Amino acid sequence: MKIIKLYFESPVHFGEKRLSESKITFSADTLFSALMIEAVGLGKEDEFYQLASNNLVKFSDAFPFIDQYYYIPKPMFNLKLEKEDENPSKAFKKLLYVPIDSLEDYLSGGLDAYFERESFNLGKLALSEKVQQHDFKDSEPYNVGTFTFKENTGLYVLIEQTHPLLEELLENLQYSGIGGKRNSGYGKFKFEILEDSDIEDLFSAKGNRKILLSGALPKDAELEQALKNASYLLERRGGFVQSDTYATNLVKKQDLYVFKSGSTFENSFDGDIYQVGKKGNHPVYKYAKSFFLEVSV
RNA sequence: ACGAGAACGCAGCACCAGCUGUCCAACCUGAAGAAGA
Repeated sequence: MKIIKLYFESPVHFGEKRLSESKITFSADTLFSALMIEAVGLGKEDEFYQLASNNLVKFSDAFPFIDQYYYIPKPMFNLKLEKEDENPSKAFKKLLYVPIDSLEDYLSGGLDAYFERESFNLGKLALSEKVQQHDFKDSEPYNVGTFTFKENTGLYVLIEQTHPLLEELLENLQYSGIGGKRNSGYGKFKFEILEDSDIEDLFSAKGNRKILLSGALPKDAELEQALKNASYLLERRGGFVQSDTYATNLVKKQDLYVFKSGSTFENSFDGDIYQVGKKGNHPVYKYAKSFFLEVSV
């Protein structure tokens, strides 16, 4: 709809649980936390939170794009029911991201499992080796897991019905970085809003299968109906609260288990902005709203 | 309210020690300060 294309000119560190590892993408709660921190910095966190909770701004999580090829995580479809020939989900196991336009080819088979993998070539991971220099003690080494994007490669976020506030926070987020060691030399990108009409065709279409495009958690009143002919994967979201005015000490937020952003559902749900920090001075939010791409299955 | 915050891959270390740019080889060979009539 309004694809936020991210062009990174520095290696990124998106940690899953450890500083020594990096993942190639970042989630929607990570982007929401970054934008909320920017809004706190410029003093309208409440306006941004109301925009996000009232669905004025709702965004997927970051996906790879490689030379105007927008990719989507391989959806967890209840297919492979073709029980005669081929290799459904056999060679479709090392394939992590499928092109968003080639999704109909993947649905009915014919997508080349091998060719879709060497075609998918975005940068490469690295380990940065560092120390804390101590003038008289022994210097303690530590290392940071990083990912470097390629020349015509980056990440993109699906935003529908963009907002002036979202564009203003995205401009400020350029000069603060995104990811782990952004105050060191790791969070650095340029962004475009780049309205697209090919992608709008996919998201204006209806279907019997809803591909979840962001880490989402249905509310308790709808989790039961969401779990009906669903093919999902449950992911833990947590970590330490990143703020200056919370608890006067480093404290981990509550662990939130959400549906991973490749899950497919037949019943649509709209998640929630969950408060995973309640004992501190300010609320801590975990964006778990549902972004859906509908297909025919 | 970004599995995140803070953290120099940093400190000491001579590209250095020994070793003739040396050995062999005639500036040499031949030539009337001399003759008209």
